[PDB]
Amino acid sequence: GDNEEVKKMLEKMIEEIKKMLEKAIKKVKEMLEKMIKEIKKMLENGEDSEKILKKAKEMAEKILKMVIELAEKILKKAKEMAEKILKKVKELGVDNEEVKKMLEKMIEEIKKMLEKAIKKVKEMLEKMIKEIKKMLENGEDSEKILKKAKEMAEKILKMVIELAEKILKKAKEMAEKILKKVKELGVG
Repeated sequence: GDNEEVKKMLEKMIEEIKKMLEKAIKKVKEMLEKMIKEIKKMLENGEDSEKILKKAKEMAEKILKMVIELAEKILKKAKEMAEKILKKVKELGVDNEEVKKMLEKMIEEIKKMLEKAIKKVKEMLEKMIKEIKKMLENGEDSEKILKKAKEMAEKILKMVIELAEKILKKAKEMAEKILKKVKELGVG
């Protein structure tokens, strides 16, 4: 039936968000690893701070840009799927405002958390760079600097993971509410 179809559309939408979120985390991890690897190489060659920071700054900006792109695709794809669900639900009523508005909230929740992820990635990368600069200034050795860089990078990753999980949890709750309203459109 139509209710089961909508149920599965919602399941499919959230599964796709999940999959895209997993890929984003994987890409962010890999890029952070690369940044750290580059720092390690430079330290092993006794390079000066100025060279080390320039490269790190470049890497970080690249990470932020990719997080931005990835977030945009997630939101685009989510909106497309929500529109297809709204369209299916047109079979069940003329101008279904409550459903329409609930889908709108579902999308806005996703968006809000994605913007927060962008914001925290940006902020935290700035701080990682600042900390690197300070450690280079105060004569810390490679082991300490690398270890700290790894800790910082993992904190960024963990923040992205936490926000991804929140998105998924909220989207599922939402979907349950939406399905209930869709069911209420029907006779009995």
